[PDB]
Amino acid sequence: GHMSGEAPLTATVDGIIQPMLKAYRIPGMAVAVLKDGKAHYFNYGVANRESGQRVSEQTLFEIGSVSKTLTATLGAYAAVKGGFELDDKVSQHAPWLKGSAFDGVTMAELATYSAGGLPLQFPDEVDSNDKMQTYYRSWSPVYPAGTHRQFSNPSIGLFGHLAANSLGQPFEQLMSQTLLPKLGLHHTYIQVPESAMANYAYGYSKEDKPIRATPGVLAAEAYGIKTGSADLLKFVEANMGYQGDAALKSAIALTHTGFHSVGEMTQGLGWESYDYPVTEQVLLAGNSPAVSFQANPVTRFAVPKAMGEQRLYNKTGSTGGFGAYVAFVPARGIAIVMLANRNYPIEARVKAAHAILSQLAE
Ligand SMILES: *C(=O)[C@](NC(=O)Cc1cccs1)(OC)[C@@H]1N=C(C(=O)O)C(=C)CS1
Ligand code: NA
Ligand SMILES: [Zn+2]
Ligand SMILES: [Zn+2]
Ligand SMILES: [Zn+2]
Ligand SMILES: [Zn+2]
Ligand SMILES: [Zn+2]
Ligand SMILES: [Zn+2]
Repeated sequence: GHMSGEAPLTATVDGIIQPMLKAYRIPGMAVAVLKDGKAHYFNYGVANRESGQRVSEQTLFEIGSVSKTLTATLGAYAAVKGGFELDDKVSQHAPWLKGSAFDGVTMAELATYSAGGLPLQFPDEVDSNDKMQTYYRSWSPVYPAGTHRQFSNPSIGLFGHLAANSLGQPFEQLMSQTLLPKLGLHHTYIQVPESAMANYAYGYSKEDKPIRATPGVLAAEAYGIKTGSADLLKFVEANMGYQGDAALKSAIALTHTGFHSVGEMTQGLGWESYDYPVTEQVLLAGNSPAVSFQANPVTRFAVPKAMGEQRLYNKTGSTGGFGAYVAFVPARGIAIVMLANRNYPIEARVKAAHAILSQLAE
């Protein structure tokens, strides 16, 4: 429909989301959108299947790799505050990495998954800090630095860890005591406090059992965040146009810089972006396993470039029991957050988000 208003918007969102929840047996979903910069909220189903607690915009969901947009923002903030420069070698900020392959990898390459084939996940027995250091010290590059994109927890994890260390504070502390309060995200956590536990959904695994994320090496950096639709939309709004702390503004802007592309997707700090308008087929391809999660040679940029407001920025994320998607278009005043307590197919996330974004654009 080519008309706007509360009536067509609700017809579209309910019409897109309700069938999808049935098709994938999603217990609960929180959805929030921006249109002309104004927010609308839709909640469906249950946070906890046993208790029947209903999802609201306060329900906490694991957002998986969407956490990496906050990790990247924290890393950008530390760069703006002078802790490191993006072209710095990684071992300039980790004395224990001098004389390793990380003498030849930049902080930017580590943040953008282009260090040379760091894997999706740490090997299973890299499960302590000591083992982690040995792991990176001994790592042998699969590809030359800057040439290939391979999405990787170890890569963005180390970026966030070292960025925090450059300011002399642990990552979780910097996130919880500085980044989140300055962003005004008061119900967003890496470690959910006992007072907020009643709002934390359970995830429902592929075997249909309750599950939540567990501690792990660089888990905070790679997949640490639990949040609701209202807080996550607030973070989106800070990305649509932020006025305030100059340092935080600069940091957010730095997450909108493009470093290289794979096909029609441009990799920034945290956020991945597209042209806007963008077709459903392109958005699906950019988020498909072949592109998003396997090794690809990149189209290198001569210099990193501010991608600007006429872009669709996005990120997918998942954990064992949860499936999240966020997309926004700063110039157009439109965005979508979709948080669910099932890890359901990214293709379904993208098709639903595209359809809703097309109505928001009217
Ligand atoms: C981000 O969603 C992703 N996963 C996480 O951050 C959380 C985890 C899920 C399993 C172990 S940690 O970043 C690595 C996705 N994780 C996987 C994966 O299952 O290895 C993907 C293939 C998509 S990226
Ligand atoms: Na850390
Ligand atoms: Zn139209
Ligand atoms: Zn409304
Ligand atoms: Zn072990
Ligand atoms: Zn360290
Ligand atoms: Zn607070
Ligand atoms: Zn921007």
